[PDB]
Amino acid sequence: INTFDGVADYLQTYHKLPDNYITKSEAQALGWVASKGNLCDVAPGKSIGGDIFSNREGKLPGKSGRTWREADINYTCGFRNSDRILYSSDWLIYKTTDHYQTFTKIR
Repeated sequence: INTFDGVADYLQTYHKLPDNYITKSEAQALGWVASKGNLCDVAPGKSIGGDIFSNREGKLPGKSGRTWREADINYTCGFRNSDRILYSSDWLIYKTTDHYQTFTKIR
């Protein structure tokens, strides 16, 4: 489960990310070196997902008590790509395919 549609349904259907996701910190603990693009060598079949996404720029809709999280989409080993899914604690789902510059609602 690593497609935009897959993960969105999943997030709304189950209220968590699918088993293939791990956080950055979690990843570093297993030997992931961002500079080497080695996530698949140290954690086969996993993607970075679940971290808190600051929304400093105020690009995504704010609401007191609403927390945003991100997850990588379409990852297939090597260096991470520019696709991400963004989901709020009240299950609003946005997408970015340009490294968090622009967002469009998907759920």
